[PDB]
Amino acid sequence: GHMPEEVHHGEEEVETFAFQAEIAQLMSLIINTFYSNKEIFLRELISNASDALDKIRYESLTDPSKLDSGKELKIDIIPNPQERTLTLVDTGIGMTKADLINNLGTIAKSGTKAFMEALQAGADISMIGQFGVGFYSAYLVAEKVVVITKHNDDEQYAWESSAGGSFTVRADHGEPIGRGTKVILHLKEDQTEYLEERRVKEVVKKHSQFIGYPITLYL
Ligand SMILES: CC(C)c1cc(C(=O)N2Cc3ccccc3C2)c(O)c(CO)c1O
Repeated sequence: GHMPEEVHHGEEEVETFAFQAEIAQLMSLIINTFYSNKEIFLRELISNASDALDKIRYESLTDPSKLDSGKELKIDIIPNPQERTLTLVDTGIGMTKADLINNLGTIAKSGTKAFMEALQAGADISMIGQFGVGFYSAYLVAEKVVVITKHNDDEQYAWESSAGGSFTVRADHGEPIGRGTKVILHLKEDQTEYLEERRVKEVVKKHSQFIGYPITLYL
């Protein structure tokens, strides 16, 4: 019948960080400018998943136990019309917390910087992947992006950013993906075409027709 009052927790559960300025500049650039072919975002995500799937499979031959979390190497695409989300799940190698904060918030600095310099000298947005930072093209279509990831050597973590100059990371006790990465795009009001059946088939067939892993569409 008492009333305790927990004045201190084990660890801070929600950490907030600022992107390196160059990453923020590119993100502000992406989320605001016009691009005629915004469908390429899905190509960049599928491209990242192929790489994550490749990396766990390379390690799969030297150590067969690294598929403890799942033996199927696949990509799943789930539009959710009533939540305005599109999610891509892969069972690739995933990311540790250290990698997640570092890769998305910090060491992307060089690629984003070189890419912006490239843009002013006449490159276009579709070259973003040749600068290793294709992930940020998600903001062509999303007002908010969430990344859930699970690496064999770490726990599951959730990353989030609405492109306001900062991102958050927290331990995700939500649904366990056993290994890999889940990207959740909260789409802008005008990009709801990517919640429809035909259009998503159209984009995968147009851009990722030669991926060496199965892509499954869930409606
Ligand atoms: C958020 C964005 C950067 C991203 C990361 C991963 C991901 O964990 N990896 C892991 C890994 C290991 C070696 C090369 C490439 C990669 C990608 C991923 O699988 C996807 C799939 O969409 C993503 O979008």
